[PDB]
Amino acid sequence: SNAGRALRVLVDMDGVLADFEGGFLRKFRARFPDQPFIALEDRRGFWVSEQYGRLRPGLSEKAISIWESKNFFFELEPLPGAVEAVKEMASLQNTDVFICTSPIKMFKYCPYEKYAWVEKYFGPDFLEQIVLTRDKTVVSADLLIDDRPDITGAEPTPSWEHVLFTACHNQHLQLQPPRRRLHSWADDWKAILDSKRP
Amino acid sequence: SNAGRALRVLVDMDGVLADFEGGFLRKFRARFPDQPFIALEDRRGFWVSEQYGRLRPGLSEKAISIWESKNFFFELEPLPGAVEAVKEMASLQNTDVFICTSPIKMFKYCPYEKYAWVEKYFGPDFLEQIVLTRDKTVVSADLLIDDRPDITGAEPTPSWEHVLFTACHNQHLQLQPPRRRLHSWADDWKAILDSKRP
Ligand SMILES: O=c1[nH]c(=O)n([C@H]2C[C@H]3O[C@](c4ccccc4)(P(=O)(O)O)OC[C@H]3O2)cc1CSCP(=O)(O)O
Ligand SMILES: O=c1[nH]c(=O)n([C@H]2C[C@H]3O[C@](c4ccccc4)(P(=O)(O)O)OC[C@H]3O2)cc1CSCP(=O)(O)O
Ligand SMILES: [Mg+2]
Ligand SMILES: [Mg+2]
Repeated sequence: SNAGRALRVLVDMDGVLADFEGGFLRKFRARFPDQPFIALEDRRGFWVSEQYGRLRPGLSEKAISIWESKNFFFELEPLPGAVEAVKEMASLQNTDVFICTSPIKMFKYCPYEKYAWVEKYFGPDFLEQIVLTRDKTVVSADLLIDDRPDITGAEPTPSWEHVLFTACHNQHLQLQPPRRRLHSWADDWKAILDSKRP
Repeated sequence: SNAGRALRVLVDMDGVLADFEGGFLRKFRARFPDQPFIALEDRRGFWVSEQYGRLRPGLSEKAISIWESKNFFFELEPLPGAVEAVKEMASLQNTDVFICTSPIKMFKYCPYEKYAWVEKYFGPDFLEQIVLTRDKTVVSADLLIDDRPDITGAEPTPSWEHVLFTACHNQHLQLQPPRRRLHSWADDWKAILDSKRP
């Protein structure tokens, strides 16, 4: 809830609120049943298409066709606990929450579907909290909760502390102290927020 | 062009790059030919529907229906000089340009059409520069060029200097020193940028 200055938290959409990896695998197997695939536990590296490309020639292009398809983003399921956690977080005194998400380059469906997904799970009033950007470094905040290990852009010294949200692709990564993780929404996100408050 | 830290400039879309006011009036007159309208020179106040609502009962709702319609955003014409200026600006050494735009609440068409409009006038590579947000105060930069007089949000002390881009609705407004204007894209935008450089 708005403040003074409230603590400001940026929450990533794909891989944090919306299950991109699981949605991808389900749709990939359904469309391409005779192709090999990567079980979620075996995912390595941020870029799904790069791992698929090494598995068999042509699979990178087939992987791409999944996320470029209509309804891919809209039909993603929420991660367990994500809706409940972010609704609670937004309701806290002196706490402003933004959903900070990078859309894919193919813009026909993705931006629209991300607004529609937020309306669906968080309601109309949460639409005011959406920031779409390919550069999260130019968005100022106290915290950024995001599954991508390397978050870079035009601002060499972002104001936020990046808290790494665990995903299968990043789960084995050793981080440089004092970088830290949110292991899932069942993990103690309120302690992380409280650590940044005056 | 990217840097160190480049000077960072946020450029508004509606009323700065895209002619929202002219597009609105043209489509309003075409759809509602028997209703009274507001000539552009006579526009007062940021909110078009508020002025229309005072003109005749029911006109606020008719005005709204124009911007909620398919192709409203996509078919906006660029302001004179806007495309040329922003292409030149983005090409300058040590200068990063973002298009920082607030979409309307009705999300069916507007976000998509804004990406499509940028692709059309600036090309595919400029899509990486789009930031969609209802709160521009949480976007950090040196400058924000925007026709709205009152730009507020979660951050009480934005990093940018807001340069007021002239529109008929704001042209008579006296600003509190040291606030300043860009009167049109024919005006000396490079001098304003240079004033913020080290
Ligand atoms: O975790 C991911 N895993 C993944 O495999 N992809 C695919 C889709 C498509 O996205 C991009 C992408 C790159 C940067 C930002 C967003 C998407 P594309 O738009 O095609 O360039 O990258 C190649 C592809 O890779 C994309 C993501 C990023 S989701 C956005 P955020 O959570 O970082 O906000
Ligand atoms: O200059 C304007 N003149 C104008 O009459 N309108 C209408 C459309 C619709 O937009 C909103 C609007 C409010 C804030 C931000 C963006 C749009 P709505 O989405 O319906 O709440 O406000 C009421 C309506 O008023 C909207 C604008 C803002 S364009 C966005 P930016 O240039 O500030 O980024
Ligand atoms: Mg992510
Ligand atoms: Mg504007």
